[PDB]
Amino acid sequence: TVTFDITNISHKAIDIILKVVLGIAEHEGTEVTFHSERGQLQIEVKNLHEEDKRLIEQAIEAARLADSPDPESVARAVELLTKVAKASTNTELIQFIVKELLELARKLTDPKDLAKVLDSISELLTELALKTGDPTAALAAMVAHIAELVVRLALMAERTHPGSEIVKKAVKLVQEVAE
Amino acid sequence: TVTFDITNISHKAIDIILKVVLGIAEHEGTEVTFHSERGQLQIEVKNLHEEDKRLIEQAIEAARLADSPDPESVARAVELLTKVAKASTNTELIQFIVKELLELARKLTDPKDLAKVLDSISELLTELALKTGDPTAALAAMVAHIAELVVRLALMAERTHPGSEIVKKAVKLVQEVAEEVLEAAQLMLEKPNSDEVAKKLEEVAKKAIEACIELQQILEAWAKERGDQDLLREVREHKLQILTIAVAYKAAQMGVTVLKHTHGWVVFLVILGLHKQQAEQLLRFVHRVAHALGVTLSITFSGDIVVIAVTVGASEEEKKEVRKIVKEIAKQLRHAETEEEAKEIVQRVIEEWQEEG
Repeated sequence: TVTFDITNISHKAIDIILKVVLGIAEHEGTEVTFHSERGQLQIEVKNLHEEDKRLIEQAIEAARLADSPDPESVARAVELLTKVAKASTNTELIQFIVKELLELARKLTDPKDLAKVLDSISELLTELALKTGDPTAALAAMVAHIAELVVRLALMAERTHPGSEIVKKAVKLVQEVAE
Repeated sequence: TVTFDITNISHKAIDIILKVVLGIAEHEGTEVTFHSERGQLQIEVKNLHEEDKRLIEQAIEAARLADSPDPESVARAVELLTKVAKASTNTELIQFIVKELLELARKLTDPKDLAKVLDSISELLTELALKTGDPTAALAAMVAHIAELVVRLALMAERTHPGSEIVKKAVKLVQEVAEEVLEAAQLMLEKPNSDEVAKKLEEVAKKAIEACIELQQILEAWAKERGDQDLLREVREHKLQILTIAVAYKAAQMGVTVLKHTHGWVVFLVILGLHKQQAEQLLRFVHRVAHALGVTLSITFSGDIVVIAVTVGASEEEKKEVRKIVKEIAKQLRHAETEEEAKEIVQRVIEEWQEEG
């Protein structure tokens, strides 16, 4: 029987975890159980797939990495949380992870952070676009390409700038484009 | 024949009197006839039952009450007007009675007697729902009962202080709930079974639940200085009841079938007929309430069924032994075909609880 011993989990993280595990439970939830004590959390599942077990493990870590003020923790969150979106089959769960990522992206700071942020967004737009089929799909593919050059440019800016202030106008424009 | 007056009663009260007197005739037509002049009134009818008279006579008492500002008189008046609203099928006088109910509450309020006002509202909600088939409006009696329990908390607060801003917080929060549900009653009578009512019934409840969390935590913050184990038991047993009533209410709004049992140390909550969106709501809501209350929760999901159990104030050994039995309970329901079988299985877990607990 699979189980996930958990520590220091937050409200958003419970929300995510409980959402994604119920997201698994409507596919193969033959029997599942979850618990809360000290307001913290526990779970058991009857032997789902290793990649789903890792999806839960990842979602736990990524969700808590989003509560930290540290730009590297935010970066790890912004990538790993997009990997949660990469694993989803439910469009509402994509919206849910998207708005979490949108709030988290609104925290972005400086070029090294920004590159991975917009890169993560660009993957997510791609993963939305490539299967959409409905009339916005063709637009969305090119939109993902349109985000891509901005990443390449933010990276070249990051590589080149000696820390002079002029980068601030650029990252603000990129932040607006990103959000 | 019966003849009536209220000796020079103020003209405003006659607005009630005239409506209720006209309210007697509606089914019978040409054989029923009545008269008035100058605040004196008469009905020429032999066939009418005593209770048909008691609509007018209790309204006469309700008019006598209405001409004085007093919480006891308000409680009686709302009660008597509720007896009128229970006893008679004309909705128009109920609509006006809800306006008077609002007027009385907005002209005066003190918490102790709001219990009967909220009880009266609860019966009105129950009656209106029973007269319209709306399950939310019937279930809203649970929230009205939380509010009545919260008035028991406001009365219980006299154990703590000779009146204080805690009671001020309490009456304001209860007052909001009163005006909100009273407007929900007004809305239901103008737009019965509408989406606007349904969304008002989604909207209101949270403040009651939160206020009950807040006021129980304030009584707990007094109880920890008293140190009396029977009062700490009152904290445990009210806490779990408030959890129970709230989660019963919220779940039942979704149209699922829910079953509730309680044993002072533990609660068993069983749900049948679920859909994914309801599960994702319910399990999250249960956590959102439980975390605010500071209570232990355990849940299982499988198929059309969700099974739930709780523990307030638990020892590390107590929660563990509970976890054994409630995991047994978490197995017991799994194969149930219908809610009568869920009854039979849950009776077998209650009899198993009579073997050990």
